[PDB]
Amino acid sequence: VDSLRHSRSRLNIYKALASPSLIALSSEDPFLTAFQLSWELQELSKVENEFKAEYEELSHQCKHFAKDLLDQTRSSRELELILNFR
Amino acid sequence: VDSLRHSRSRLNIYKALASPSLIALSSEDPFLTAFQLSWELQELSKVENEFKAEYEELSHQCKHFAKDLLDQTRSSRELELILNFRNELARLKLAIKYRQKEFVAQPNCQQLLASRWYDERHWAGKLITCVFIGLMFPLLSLCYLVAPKSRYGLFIRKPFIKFICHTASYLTFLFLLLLASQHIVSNNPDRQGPKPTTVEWMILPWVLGFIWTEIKQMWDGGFQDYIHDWWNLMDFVMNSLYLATISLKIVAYVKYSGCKPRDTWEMWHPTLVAEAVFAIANIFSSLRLISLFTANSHLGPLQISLGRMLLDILKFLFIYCLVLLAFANGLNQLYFYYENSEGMTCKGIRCERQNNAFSTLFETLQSLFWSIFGLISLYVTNVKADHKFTEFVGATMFGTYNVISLVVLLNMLIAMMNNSYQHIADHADIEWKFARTKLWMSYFEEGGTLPPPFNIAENVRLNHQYQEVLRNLVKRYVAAMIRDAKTEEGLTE
Amino acid sequence: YSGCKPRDTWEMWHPTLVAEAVFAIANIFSSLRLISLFTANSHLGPLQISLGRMLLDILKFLFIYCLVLLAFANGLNQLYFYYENSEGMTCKGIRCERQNNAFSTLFETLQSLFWSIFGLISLYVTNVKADHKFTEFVGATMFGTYNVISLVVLLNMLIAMMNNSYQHIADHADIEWKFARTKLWMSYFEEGGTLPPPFNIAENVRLNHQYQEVLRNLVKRYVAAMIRDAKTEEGLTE
Ligand SMILES: CCCCCC(=O)OC[C@H](COP(=O)(O)O)OC(=O)CCCCC
Ligand SMILES: CCCCCC(=O)OC[C@H](COP(=O)(O)O)OC(=O)CCCCC
Ligand SMILES: O=C1CN(c2cn[nH]c(=O)c2Cl)CCN1CC1CCC(F)(F)CC1
Ligand SMILES: O=C1CN(c2cn[nH]c(=O)c2Cl)CCN1CC1CCC(F)(F)CC1
Ligand SMILES: [Ca+2]
Repeated sequence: VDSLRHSRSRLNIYKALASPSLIALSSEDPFLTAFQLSWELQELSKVENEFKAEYEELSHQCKHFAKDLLDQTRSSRELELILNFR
Repeated sequence: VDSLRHSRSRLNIYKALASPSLIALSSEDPFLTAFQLSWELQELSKVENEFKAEYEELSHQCKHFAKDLLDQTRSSRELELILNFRNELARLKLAIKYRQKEFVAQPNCQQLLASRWYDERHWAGKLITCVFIGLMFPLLSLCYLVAPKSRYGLFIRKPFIKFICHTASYLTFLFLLLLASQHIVSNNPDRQGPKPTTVEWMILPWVLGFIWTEIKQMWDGGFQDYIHDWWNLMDFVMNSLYLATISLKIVAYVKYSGCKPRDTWEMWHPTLVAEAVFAIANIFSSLRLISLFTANSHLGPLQISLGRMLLDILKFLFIYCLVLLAFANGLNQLYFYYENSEGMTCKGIRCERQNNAFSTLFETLQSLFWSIFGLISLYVTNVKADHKFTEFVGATMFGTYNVISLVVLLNMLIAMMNNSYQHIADHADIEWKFARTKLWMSYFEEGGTLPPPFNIAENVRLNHQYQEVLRNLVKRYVAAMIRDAKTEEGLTE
Repeated sequence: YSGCKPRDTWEMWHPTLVAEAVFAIANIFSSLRLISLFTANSHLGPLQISLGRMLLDILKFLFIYCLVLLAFANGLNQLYFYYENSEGMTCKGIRCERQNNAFSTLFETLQSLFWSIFGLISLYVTNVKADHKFTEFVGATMFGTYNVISLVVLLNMLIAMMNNSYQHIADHADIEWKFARTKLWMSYFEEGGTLPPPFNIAENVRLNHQYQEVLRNLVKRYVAAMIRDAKTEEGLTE
């Protein structure tokens, strides 16, 4: 009954979820909740084809957040534990 | 009495008028007073050709102001009221008329257009559903034209279906055209102007329908706003050929009729020119498929970008033609004394054994043109006698022409288009969307509603609410950009 | 079938012939898969990938060119098909020592138009036994127009397209090459293949316990070190 409002609300919510601060505060596994959001946004940027640029950019920032979160390690065994966990 | 002062005063006044703040304060309809100023400045930048850059920039800022003023809406019905105010979407048609590009490539407006277009998946489903309609369009069009009721009559009336039907009709046209040249339906060549064949009958309705559609369109336009689109020019020149073919074929029908061999016909026999003209018409008719691909999403932008690089090539073929003329005029002088033609079976370059190429001016032009693609063998520049000096100077000129026109001039064409592609590609989608929107709006009315084969107070209250909408938009804009974005600029001394 | 019959006197579609042809095409594809081996090198990898990326920038183009080719072939067939000569010639077509009868059939016309790109079609094709020296000119005109369009105006635009796209792609070259190489490596780390094709025929509560500590340390370091420390490095404003 309201296309514009619904679309904009969806975009606002998704931009709210994909912010490094909020992820770091309230989340269990940062790495997963980053991957999931990246994939969901990337695929969703196809069914909606007017706000494509925003969704692509959001996926990209999720990618870079995940990388930088990985980077902050200072121990080999730390890294191996992170990469092995299932 | 004072050119400098007058020109500068004009420029100052026009820059004063085209400022978002002043427009927002003292104006009745922001949207109009933006369009009008944009058009006036754009056209005025042509008669005055010293301050061109300023006028172009001013037109651009007017365009962007109009777009941003549109953007500040937060209600679907708000948007529809804005676009409808003046039988439907009149203001958007006005924007299309005023070449206002950025205003139309707005995501909200695009969603509105898409929703009114599809009117209710994946590529396999879309493929099967798409191909399905073509295998049944004729009876569907029949159902509309005989029983315009809500059983099948509305189904065609939906735009997307109308577009599918017209595409299917055009594909049928090309199929019949391509089938025209089959020896199964080409009973015999040796006949002066025989009666039209079966395929020659089935073509005629499509020609008539296309002619009528172009007549309607030119009646609407009248050589104004109609000729500008190069596709319409192509349609005109492409229709004229078919008309001439019909007339001349009738002439041949009534003058000559016999079973005389094809070989022993004199030049300018009407049937021959009829066939040639028909073939050229076939080429132009088939070549108009490219215009169908603006409706795709992967090819559209690319097609437009190829479209833009033609003033970057036509301004070049001219120089090349000039060089070609100079060199042909040269090489004719050296040779024309050696016109051999001593009982040869053929003559010219268009023969198995090339001979006598550099004899006439026309022949020399032909040789020079074909030399580009390396289809001219070298032993042309040779004479029956042994004057082994002119044979060398001729070869020297020929080589110089080849160097100039294939290593020094063409590479510069490449290095020109290459640089222009970055100037253009930056503005690709903003323009592709405008083209696609024009294509769509061509269908939204009850005007054509038929494939060419089967072609033969009231507003005081509106003003009352519209003004409130305008007040809200201008308030939001003034508060949200010209104030809020000012407090984001870098410091200074 | 089994006999000692001469190779020359075999009818078309003899099974051995199509067998040889299919085997040869299979040989081409089999040999062509070496390029995929070079992602494991360091000097060629990135280059191979970058060539890999420019295929949606060419396939979206061969389509347009094919459309133009179809239009022009459909044109040139109309003009000529009345002159199908075939009066006892030893061969026929363009694939012969003396080219003849090129613009007769639709398929033949398509062949001629395709080969014309590389300049392997001699000019005297557009000529007929009779002396109708008007159609012989219009045919040459169409042929020349096709050559101009498809070799001076359309191909250069392919060049100027890929050229611009290379800078869009090359910026992201190693970040992608490394991913491809890593996938190639991970294809081998398991005890799955372990043989060349010729010779082919509580437990986790403690882990969660330590993993959570690692996560806490990482997130603490990140929050302190970037979203705080890098905020105090931005330029001034009004
Ligand atoms: C690149 C020069 C090589 C010299 C070869 C040579 O001596 O032959 C003369 C050539 C032509 O070759 P011939 O006529 O066969 O002698 O003249 C040029 O094309 C000059 C190009 C002029 C370009 C501006
Ligand atoms: C560059 C024009 C030189 C003129 C040469 C000439 O008169 O010959 C006609 C040429 C073809 O040469 P002939 O058929 O041999 O006459 O027509 C074109 O190719 C036009 C290209 C059309 C390009 C859009
Ligand atoms: O463009 C013309 C011009 N016409 C003429 C007129 N005279 N001669 C012609 O060869 C042609 Cl094509 C009528 C047919 N279309 C195609 C339209 C419907 C199908 C499409 F959406 F793909 C592109 C627009
Ligand atoms: O890629 C194929 C697919 N195969 C088939 C299957 N069927 N037909 C074929 O021609 C081929 Cl090559 C099996 C062989 N490899 C090569 C692999 C090992 C060697 C390499 F690391 F270089 C690249 C990967
Ligand atoms: Ca038209």
